[PDB]
Amino acid sequence: EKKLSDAQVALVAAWRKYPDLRESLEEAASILSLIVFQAETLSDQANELANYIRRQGLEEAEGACRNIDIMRAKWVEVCGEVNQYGIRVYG
Amino acid sequence: EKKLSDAQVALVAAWRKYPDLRESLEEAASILSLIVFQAETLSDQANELANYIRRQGLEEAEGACRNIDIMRAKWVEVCGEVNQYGIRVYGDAID
Repeated sequence: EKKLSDAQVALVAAWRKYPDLRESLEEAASILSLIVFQAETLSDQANELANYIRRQGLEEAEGACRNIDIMRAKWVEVCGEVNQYGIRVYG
Repeated sequence: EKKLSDAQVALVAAWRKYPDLRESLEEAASILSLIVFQAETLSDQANELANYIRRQGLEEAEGACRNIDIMRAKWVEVCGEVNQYGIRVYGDAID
């Protein structure tokens, strides 16, 4: 039941309490954001490749395509999703 | 520039200095770790999709395979690569 937002809360809470931690934990926060962004870029790319494969009727890769769907749903549980207003929302 | 290990080390450094942060920041560290694990699991699946495409000779989607290679390379720049002994290694220490 752990979420991306939980980690983000903890990081800012930490250096607001202890300002000497600002430089290192804002950096960690930026690295976490970078990681999430890169992951979601590759995930979308994988999803679109999987969609293409399905449309081509290539049943040999059907297990793989199904795995991409399962993994994408699991990701949204932890990291939510960004809507059209640029807000990251959770279930 | 700055790597996954930098973030990892920063979390630990912080609660070693301020023990009262250990609960919140250990949790954060485990979330970071989970996110990296799920990303890398999906990445490996994406890589095998591309492998399948290329084995079939399906050139229509070759651009997607090149895209996946580029993104995996960029990921490894930041997050390194876990070797067969489960050690995450970076840069020229890979392969």
